[PDB]
Amino acid sequence: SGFRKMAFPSGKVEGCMVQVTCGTTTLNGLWLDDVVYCPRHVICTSEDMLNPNYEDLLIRKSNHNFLVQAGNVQLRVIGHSMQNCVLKLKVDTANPKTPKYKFVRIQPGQTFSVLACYNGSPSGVYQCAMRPNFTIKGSFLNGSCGSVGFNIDYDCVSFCYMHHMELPTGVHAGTDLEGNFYGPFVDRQTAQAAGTDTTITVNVLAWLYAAVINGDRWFLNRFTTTLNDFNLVAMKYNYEPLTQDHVDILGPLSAQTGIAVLDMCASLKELLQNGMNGRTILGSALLEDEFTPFDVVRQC
Amino acid sequence: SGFRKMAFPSGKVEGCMVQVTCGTTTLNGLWLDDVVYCPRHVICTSEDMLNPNYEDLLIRKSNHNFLVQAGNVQLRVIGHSMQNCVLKLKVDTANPKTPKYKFVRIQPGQTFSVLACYNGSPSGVYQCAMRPNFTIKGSFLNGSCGSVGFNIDYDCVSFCYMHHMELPTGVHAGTDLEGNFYGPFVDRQTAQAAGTDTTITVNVLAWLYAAVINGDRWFLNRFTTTLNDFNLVAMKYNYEPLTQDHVDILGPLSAQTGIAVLDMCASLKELLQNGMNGRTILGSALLEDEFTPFDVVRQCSGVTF
Ligand SMILES: Cn1c(=O)[nH]c2cncc(NC(=O)[C@@H]3CCOc4ccc(Cl)cc43)c21
Ligand SMILES: Cn1c(=O)[nH]c2cncc(NC(=O)[C@@H]3CCOc4ccc(Cl)cc43)c21
Ligand SMILES: [Cl-]
Ligand SMILES: [Cl-]
Repeated sequence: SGFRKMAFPSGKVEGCMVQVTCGTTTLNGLWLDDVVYCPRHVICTSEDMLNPNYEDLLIRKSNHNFLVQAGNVQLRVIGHSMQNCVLKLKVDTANPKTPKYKFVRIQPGQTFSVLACYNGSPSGVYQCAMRPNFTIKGSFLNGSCGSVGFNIDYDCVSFCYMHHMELPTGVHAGTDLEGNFYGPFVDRQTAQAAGTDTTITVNVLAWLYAAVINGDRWFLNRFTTTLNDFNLVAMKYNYEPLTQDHVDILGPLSAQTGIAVLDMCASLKELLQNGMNGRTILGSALLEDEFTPFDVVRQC
Repeated sequence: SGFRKMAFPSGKVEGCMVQVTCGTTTLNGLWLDDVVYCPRHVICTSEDMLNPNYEDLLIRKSNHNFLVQAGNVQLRVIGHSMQNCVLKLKVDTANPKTPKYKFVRIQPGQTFSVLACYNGSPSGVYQCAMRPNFTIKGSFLNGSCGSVGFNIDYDCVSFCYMHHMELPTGVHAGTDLEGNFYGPFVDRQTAQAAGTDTTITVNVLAWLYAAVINGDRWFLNRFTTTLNDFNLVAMKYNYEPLTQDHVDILGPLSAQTGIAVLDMCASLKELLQNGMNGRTILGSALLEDEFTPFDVVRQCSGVTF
C-alpha cells in the first residue's frame, strides 16, 4: 500500500556522471563506454549564446580544450564530434561502471527519473514527465546542464533526456541522447517560451485507477461517457485529448479494477466539474498527471 | 528554478542491498562490512507472527538456514544474533562496496530517502518524512521488508530506517538500524493502528520559503504574529507546535527572503483559517510538510554527494 512519486534507483547513472569543462564553462557529461556526451553549448561563452555557429566554434577546439573529470581523475579526450545539439567526446578510457543501456526518445506524457548534477557530482533524484508542451517541470540550478533523465525497466538504463536550458517560466528544455531537442526549442539565448501546457489525461486516468487499486472509490459515479463527449468536456479544462490508443493502454488497469475506461472517464468529468469537495485522492488535492499507466502497474 | 520532492542519490545504498531467505520467507538485507542486517521476523512463519518468541525461534536456526544472495553471488553466513528487532547475520566477506556510514535514529519531522527493494534488488527511490505519529507514508508491497531509509551528509550515508510492517491504513512502520521501532509498534501480527497524525509545522514553513524563493508570493501578507498566538492556531488545526528551535532553524531562509519566521507564521495562520481560495503553492493545493528547512536550503543551493 501507499502510492508515491517514485524514481528509479540512480546508482547506475551516478557511475556515469562526469564534469566537462571547455574554457570558462563547466557542466555535466554522461560517460558511457569511451564516449562522454554533453550539451554542445559547453563550447560557448555567455557572449556566443544568441546566435552561436556551433560548427564554427567547434572547429576551433582541439581535444585538449575539453577537460573531463571523473571523480578525482582527469580523462584524456582523444576525439570530438557533434551530433545535433550534443557534443560527443571520445576518451581514452572506457567507463568501467557503464551499465547496460540504450538511448530512447520519449513522447509527451512519458515519465522518467532525473539525476540532477553539478560539477559532475549527483545532487538528487526526482521523477519528471515530458509535458505536452515538450518542457519538463524540473528542479535545476545553474550548472545542472548535462544532467540526464532515464528509466531503468529491467536492469537496462534507457537514457531519454539531457538537460540544456531553463525557459522564462522556470520550466526546462532538453534533448534526447542523440541531441535532438524535445519540442520547438533551440540552444540559443534568443527569446523562447513554453507553449500553453495541458494536463496529461491518460496519466490522470491511470492515477485514478491507482487510487481504486489502493482502496478508494469515492469519486466513482454511475455514469459512462462516449470518448468524443469526454474529449469535448476535458478540452474545456485544458486536458489533452484522450485517444483510442490511450483507451487501449488503460485496458489492463480497467480489467484489474472492474471499471471500464469510459466509466473512469465519466468519473474524471465529474471531478473536473465538482472539484474534490475537501477530499483527497492518494494524498493529493489536485488531479495528478505524472504517473503513466505503466508506472501505476509497476508500483501497485 | 523548480522545486521537486527529491531523494538523495541511491547508489551508495544500492551497493549494500542483498536478499535474505530463511525457509519460505524472502526479504531484503543491508550488507555493511561483514554483517547483513534484516528484520528479525524473517525467521517467522505467519503462525509464529501471531505471538512470536524470537529467541526461541532463532535458537532452532543454523547459519546455513539463512541464504544470503548479493547479486548473483551467495554469501556465507558464519554467525547470527539479534539486536532488538533486527537480525544481524555475520558473513565471511566484507562488502567491498561498503560506503562511509553511520546508524542514526531520526526524530519525527525529519525526512529521508527510501530505497524500496524486492528480492535484494532496488526497485525505486522516494523521499519520506517520519510522521509525528511515527509512521511513514511509504509505498511498499509484499517482499519490501528490510528496505532502508537514509540521508547523506557530505560523503557519509546515515541509515535511519529499516522497513518492517504495513499498518491497516496503508502506512508503514519500521525501526532504526539498531532494531528499535519508531512508534509504539511491535513486530507481531496483532491489532495495531497508526495514531492520529499532525502536520509538521516547521516543514510547512520551510516549503512556504521554498515557494517564495521560486516566485510564488500570493500568500504573503503585511502581518506578523507571536510564537504563542501562532501555537494557539497550530493546536487548533492539528499542526505540531512551533518551538524557538524551529524559528532559529528557519533563520537563514528568513534572512534570504526578507520574510521573518513569525511573518511567515502569519501567512500560514491565514492559510489555515481561509484555505487557498482556488490557488496553489508550488503546484500543490495542500500545505506540504515533507521538506525540512535543510532540504529546502540544499535543493535551492545544489549540494552534491
Ligand atoms: C542559467 N541557469 C539558471 O540560473 N538555472 C538553470 C537551469 N537550467 C539551465 C540553465 N541555463 C541555461 O538555460 C543556459 C543559460 C541561459 O541561456 C541558455 C540558452 C540556451 C541554452 Cl541551450 C542554455 C542556456 C540555468
Ligand atoms: C504483507 N505486506 C503487504 O502486503 N504489503 C507490505 C508492506 N510492508 C510490509 C509488509 N508485511 C508485513 O506487514 C508483515 C506481514 C503481515 O504481518 C506483519 C506483522 C508484523 C510485522 Cl513486523 C510484519 C508483518 C507487507
Ligand atoms: Cl514514450
Ligand atoms: Cl539552514
